[PDB]
Amino acid sequence: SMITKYLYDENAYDYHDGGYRPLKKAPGEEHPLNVPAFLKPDRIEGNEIYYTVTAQAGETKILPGKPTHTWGYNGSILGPAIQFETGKTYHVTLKNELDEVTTFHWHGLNIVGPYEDGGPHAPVYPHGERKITFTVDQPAANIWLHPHPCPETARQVWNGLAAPVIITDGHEQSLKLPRRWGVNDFPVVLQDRSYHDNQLDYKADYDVDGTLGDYALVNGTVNPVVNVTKPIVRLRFLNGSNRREWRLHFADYHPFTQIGSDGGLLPEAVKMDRIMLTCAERADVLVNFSDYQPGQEVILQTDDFDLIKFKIGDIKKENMLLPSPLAEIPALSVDENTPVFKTVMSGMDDQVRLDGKLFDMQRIDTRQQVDQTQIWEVSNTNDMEGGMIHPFHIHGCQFQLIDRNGHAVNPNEHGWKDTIGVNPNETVRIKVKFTKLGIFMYHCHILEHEDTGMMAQIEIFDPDHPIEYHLMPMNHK
Ligand SMILES: [Cl-]
Ligand SMILES: [Cu+2]
Ligand SMILES: [Cu+2]
Repeated sequence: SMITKYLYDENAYDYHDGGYRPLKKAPGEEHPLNVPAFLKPDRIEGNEIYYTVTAQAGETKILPGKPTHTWGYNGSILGPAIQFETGKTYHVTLKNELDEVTTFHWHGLNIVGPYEDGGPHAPVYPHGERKITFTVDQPAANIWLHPHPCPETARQVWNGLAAPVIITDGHEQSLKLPRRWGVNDFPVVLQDRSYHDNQLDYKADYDVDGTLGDYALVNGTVNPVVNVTKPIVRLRFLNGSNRREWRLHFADYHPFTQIGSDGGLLPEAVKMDRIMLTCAERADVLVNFSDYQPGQEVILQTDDFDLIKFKIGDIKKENMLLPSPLAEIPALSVDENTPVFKTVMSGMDDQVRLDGKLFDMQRIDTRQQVDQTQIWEVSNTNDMEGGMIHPFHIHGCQFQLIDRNGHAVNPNEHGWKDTIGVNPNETVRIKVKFTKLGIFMYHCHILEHEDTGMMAQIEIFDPDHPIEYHLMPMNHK
């Protein structure tokens, strides 16, 4: 009972779209996979860690010839790996060294909003700075940072801003996991881009239904290679693309083990020979290369396209061994006096809507009490023939899946999730408990759909501990 299918509906994959373009071989030689260094703290006082993160412009050598003008956090493209630990408090200085407004959103982080959350209510102006403070109150997980200024998010991510973020805790520490960063533990941020005289040009490539790129850009590198020197490797996959889905597998269908989802370690490790990710989903995977011989090249693909080359070195054979259960996920329970909240995604291209509306920065579409678990029922009304899979995301929480069209959820969806692909004609039920007060967004994570307005806000409140929010209209740009 290894999983041997992608877990979304094939009738609706990206490649059914009339504008779809498959990935092509990028020019130049093979390069070692870039692995970002961890961000060093500025100061440590008690359980209080100080970081600084700066959005900035630079030049990154990507393709043969001229370098590519890009944006990055603390560097020219992407960002450093940022480590958080459950129970610690962080003071993070957010500097904007670009010439337009950004925000710093910690996708997957349980943090109050709408200011610390770094969605569209939290502009950092050009040359400006904002400071946030927060305590991490969720288990170990792979999460990420990216910008969120409505309606410029898609372009900003295109231009290069995204960083991988790791939360660790004692449980994950207790496991015997590959942990030599850049040697047997890798971030794998999957993106796709097109270039024009080696440069980015979002406006040229824009599609309102989701912008696709011609080349595969992995951690900001084209034609990547990994030298395998220890056989058990952890790969922290993130779909960081604006729209493209990634259907990941080894060329020979060599099995691997999913150990984690968006919001953490899964309750049991899942053996599979392939996995599909929609926008913003994460899968934390172990691969054991021990059955290959030194000098072999093992190729990870998406669809039939060569994605990363693994060069097998002088490799002493080893075995994985994971406990069962892998982790304890506490079940949320709902009050059973509480109704089901229904939200409906509909349309494609510029006709996308969320409950028949487009986002309004001043409109609070829904409310829900802090610490109360509620069932949400998320629907996509696109046709089975011709529709698309919309990745649905909620800020400020991790949720659990109950069912997909009344049947069992996918086998890698029994833990904590924050982004969920919703297939055409499908109805998915989740359980959602908000643990922090504030205003949070929920939306499609196809960036162009988000920017069109396939997005809504929810106010999370404590009765007799109320607060009034002074939501502003969007600045006139
Ligand atoms: Cl390759
Ligand atoms: Cu988010
Ligand atoms: Cu969408």
